[PDB]
Amino acid sequence: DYYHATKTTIFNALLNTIDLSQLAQLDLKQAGEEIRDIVAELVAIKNVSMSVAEQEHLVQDIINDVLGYGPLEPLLARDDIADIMVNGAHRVFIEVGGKVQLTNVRFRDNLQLMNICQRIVSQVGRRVDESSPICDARLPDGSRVNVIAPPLALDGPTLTIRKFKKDKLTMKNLVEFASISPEGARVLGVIGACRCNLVISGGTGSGKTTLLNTMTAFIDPTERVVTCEDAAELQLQQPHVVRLETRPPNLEGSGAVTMRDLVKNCLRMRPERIIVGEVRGPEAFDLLQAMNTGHDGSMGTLHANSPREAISRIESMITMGGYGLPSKTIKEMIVGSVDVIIQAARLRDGSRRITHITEVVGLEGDVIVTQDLFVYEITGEDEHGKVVGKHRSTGIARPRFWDRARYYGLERELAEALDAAEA
Amino acid sequence: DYYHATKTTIFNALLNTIDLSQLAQLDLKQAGEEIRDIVAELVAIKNVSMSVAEQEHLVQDIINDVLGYGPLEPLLARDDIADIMVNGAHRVFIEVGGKVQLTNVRFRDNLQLMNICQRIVSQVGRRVDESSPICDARLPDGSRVNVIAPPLALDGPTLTIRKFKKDKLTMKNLVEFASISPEGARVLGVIGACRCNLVISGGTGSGKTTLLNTMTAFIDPTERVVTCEDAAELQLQQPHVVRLETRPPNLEGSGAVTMRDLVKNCLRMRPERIIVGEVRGPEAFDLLQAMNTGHDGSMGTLHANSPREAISRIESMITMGGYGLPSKTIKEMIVGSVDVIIQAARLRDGSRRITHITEVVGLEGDVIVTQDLFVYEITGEDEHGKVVGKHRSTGIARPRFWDRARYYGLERELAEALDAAEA
Amino acid sequence: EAFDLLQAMNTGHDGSMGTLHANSPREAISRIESMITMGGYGLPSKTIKEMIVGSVDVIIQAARLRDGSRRITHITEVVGLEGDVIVTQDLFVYEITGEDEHGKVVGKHRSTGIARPRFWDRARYYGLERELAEALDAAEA
Repeated sequence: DYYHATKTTIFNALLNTIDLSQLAQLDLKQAGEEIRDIVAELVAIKNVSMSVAEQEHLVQDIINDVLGYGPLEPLLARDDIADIMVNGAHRVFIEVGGKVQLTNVRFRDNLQLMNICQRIVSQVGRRVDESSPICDARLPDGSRVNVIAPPLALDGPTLTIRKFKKDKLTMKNLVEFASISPEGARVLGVIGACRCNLVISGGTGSGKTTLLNTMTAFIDPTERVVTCEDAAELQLQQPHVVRLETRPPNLEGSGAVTMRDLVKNCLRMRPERIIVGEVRGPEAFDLLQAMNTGHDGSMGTLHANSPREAISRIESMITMGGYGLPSKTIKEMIVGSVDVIIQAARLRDGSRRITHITEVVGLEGDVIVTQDLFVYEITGEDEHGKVVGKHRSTGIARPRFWDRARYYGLERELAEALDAAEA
Repeated sequence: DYYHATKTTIFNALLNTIDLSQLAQLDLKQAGEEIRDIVAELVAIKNVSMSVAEQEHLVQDIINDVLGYGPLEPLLARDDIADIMVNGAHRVFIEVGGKVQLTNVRFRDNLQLMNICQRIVSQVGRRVDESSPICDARLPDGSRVNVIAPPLALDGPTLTIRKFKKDKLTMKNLVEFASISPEGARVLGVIGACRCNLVISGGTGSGKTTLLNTMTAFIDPTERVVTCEDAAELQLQQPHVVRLETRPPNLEGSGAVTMRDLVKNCLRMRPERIIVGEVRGPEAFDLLQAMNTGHDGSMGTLHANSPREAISRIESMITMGGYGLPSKTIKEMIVGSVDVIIQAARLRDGSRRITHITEVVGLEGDVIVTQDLFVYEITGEDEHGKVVGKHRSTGIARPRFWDRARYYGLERELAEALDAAEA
Repeated sequence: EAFDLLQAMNTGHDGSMGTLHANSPREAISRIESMITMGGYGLPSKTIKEMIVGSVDVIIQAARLRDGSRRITHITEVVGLEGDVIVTQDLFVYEITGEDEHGKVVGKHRSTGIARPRFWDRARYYGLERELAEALDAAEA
């Protein structure tokens, strides 16, 4: 009841005594203590229906106005809310238990919201205003903030926040959700630990990224990484990561940095796992060379259905590269670099499965000989509209990289998994 | 633990006495005197546990605050620090002889790191900002620096400085290091002493310049040599040498001396060999003229992965020159000029080898013909983790440049080396 | 922007929409391919068709009659990619019978009589399947 008018009076009185114009003076603690005392004194000096509880509340609200986020502080705190969505200064929604709901926490007006947004984003050296009404940011708490201003958004400043995620889609989620076998899971774990290159290919909707992220989660932390993504989608877990991104054409048809330049520049910064987001232009070439010159453990993605189609696509990309190499040298390079070409595909039942786990055995004539470590053999389709199969093995005694797995000190696990898969 | 707090206090005292807002006053020497004087006065009046050495360190820290590099200096001053990696404002890693770790040295604000990067690239007339967000450079002291800007790097600026090191390899030592087999060593000695227009290609981190120095160590003394470099790296061991270097554009971007102009002028100094430090632009054109109009022995290095890409890149550069030459003319010119291409590269396991020793044979329509004498054919990898190969020989009975070998009477030794290698 | 929109049709935002300028659903799909190629991402010409076959699930065509009136004409779907061409299974259509004594065009809204449309499986989730079956049956009668 008496919160609004009393808070307005406190704001006016404190501004008269010690306003924000004293910035750089009455440091955060100093201003907090002084404002608390001034509000306590004004509650009696001026008629204030705010009792002791309302007195502490007014002190807290003054702290918020001068310093804090105000109405978002509660929701930003609560642990049952993962995502917060503010549509104009009036309506705020929250994702509780995997579903959106409305809770009335209004802002004083649009100016307040458009100031809170800047105070939020600038915490990591950004700023959003009427000369750049878009903003996105990532924070130390694993969160991600996205802000749009009133020049575009009609309703009013629109904010979206996704707070900490901790249970990233680790392998066990893939396993138990009927998309990969256990022994295959251990084989993948070893393929990732042994810094053996890999390339991921999946039909439309196969979800290349999710898989690539699950794989990156394997790298040993001591290995410096450089992820040259197209849009900031990968969410790595290591301490040593280094992000990047491209830039599209400007209004004058210039000022663009295509991913080729980024992949070229990543060579300098002494990396040890040049991860990529997607391979469409000639960048393939550069990436492959990076795989060969002593960066054992890179990754990547591309669009193709069956692994052999993936190899053909890579060769087509390089040919589009405009370098004119013979059709044999390119194949030799691919056979020398790539070590596993995982697969991912979406089946008619709407699920998502890892159909193949293919290697690159070698070069023979004009055919790059490959062998498979696992495959997805369907058995039938159920009444509920599903497609069900099984992950079949091939009892292979030794892959091409067995020596490497012997080196990095995880030799047994590979054979244990491959042999026990027959169980 | 008094270092940080005392330093903050002394910085505040200096700012109150002489603040950075007084720019254009208290200049280089005036500052070097007044800052030290105020520091001594504060240390005398203001009890600081810092000693005379610590007092000098604090004085230098304030000097850095004024016009310095930021906290990089205490790192750079060391010798065990072989690499400095920034990755944003909040982290600085280092490698110390085989191991790598994090350090408890940090920056204050992305403004500090960004300004330090802009300054250190202004040392060699380079500027990195929101218009050209990428900058690679080599500082005069010898070490290499790379920097990426906020628009791409999502974590603010990212900067890497690689410690300088010296190789000075020799052809008699390369054989022990297993780079080139002794038969190859004799063949290359003949190829270098016989004034053969060659081009030493190389891939990322391959280490061309060492090879180029090792090769030029074969030149006969009296020959008047002329280089054209950008960093003053080489170390020629001949009495009659003339050295050179380009002068990048001034702060206003005017009066620049591009390697092209250096070459076009070296054409008039009566040189016998025009060595070049590297090939980046249309200067190749001029160099090719030097390769053709009676300056036999000109060398040079360009960044290419395999010879049949190096040729295409040379053609692309010449076309980019904007001369309007039809492509076929460019191919004719290259076929006429170049004589040998030595493609060196770094294999996966980190070693350095010489993979190709090729000779341009001629032109047949729209395809250039090459007759690789050697190829470092990969055989396998040992159990200890290092690859294994062998320098196979195609064993051409008489290479193209045989005539030259005759004119200098060295042909017999080349024939012996071929016979040994042919088997 | 069509490409980006297709991403939304793909990465679990099922329910996107859009509007574009065309006359014949095949012409509409050709226009979409042209738009995606405009971006210059370098995609081949078959992957674009794969993307458009895996993304879209209805292509409604509405038109203006020659006479000066508007009618809804096609409720075509997308069935798949057979080789290098896209296929359709137009559910409903509107056929121009002729003219009246005044001159206005006349016609009938007809259902080709397909039994289980492609999106039927999806409609199974939301318990609409019975309603769709009933409507198609009444049309077929």
